[PDB]
Amino acid sequence: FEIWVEKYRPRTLDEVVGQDEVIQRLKGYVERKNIPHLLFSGPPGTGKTATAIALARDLFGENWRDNFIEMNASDERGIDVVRHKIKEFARTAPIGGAPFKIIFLDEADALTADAQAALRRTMEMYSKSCRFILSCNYVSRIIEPIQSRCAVFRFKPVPKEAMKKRLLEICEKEGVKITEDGLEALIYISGGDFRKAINALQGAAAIGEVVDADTIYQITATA
Ligand SMILES: Nc1ncnc2c1ncn2[C@@H]1O[C@H](COP(=O)(O)OP(=O)(O)NP(=O)(O)O)[C@@H](O)[C@H]1O
Ligand SMILES: [Mg+2]
Repeated sequence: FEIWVEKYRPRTLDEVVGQDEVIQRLKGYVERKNIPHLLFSGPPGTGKTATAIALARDLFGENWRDNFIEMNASDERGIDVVRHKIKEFARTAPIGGAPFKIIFLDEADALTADAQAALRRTMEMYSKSCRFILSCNYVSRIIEPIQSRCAVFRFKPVPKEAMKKRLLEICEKEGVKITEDGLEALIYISGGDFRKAINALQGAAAIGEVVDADTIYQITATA
């Protein structure tokens, strides 16, 4: 049991695909060994979480998990639960001499404007010791006080070519034999989503044979 979604997750910023503008800017922050609070904006599955993790790794080295946490801001128990979690993580010093800790907050734009103000307090309460990376689908859905407190990064849909080239790399690494039409079927099914595509590729490969379009629809009927 191995999940290729994780085995083939970007380990460094250069390994994120289809977001070159954002990556160049982000790499300059690692060069300077510091980030401001960050707002990542774009369609689901474009790699916002992946680039946050790749940034943490570049910033902190192999012990990055010690100083990085992920949580969903739209927790069904309300903003005060999320805010409590943030307090707990924040109140110990960074581990291993890292300059700060990173909190990735997913789906921050599903917060009401009230919750967002609440969350903006907590964010300010910890600005020296922690850095926040907020994820959202639309900038316009994040309150102005948060927008101006952050460097903004707009993620774009990843092009078919970029997905194709990456899936091929993964096939090469795992010794998967896939036909041309199999690869086209896999891209079709992806819907632009790398997680869906890689999951399907792993299931198709587990069969043990040449992967074609029929194997793709078979995997996908059993989703
Ligand atoms: N832009 C990208 N470049 C390379 N791999 C990606 C990209 N986006 C997603 N992936 C892969 O898809 C899987 C999950 O991506 P990840 O960004 O962690 O979550 P996500 O929910 O798909 N993205 P997002 O909705 O933007 O937070 C991992 O295998 C990544 O390797
Ligand atoms: Mg997502």
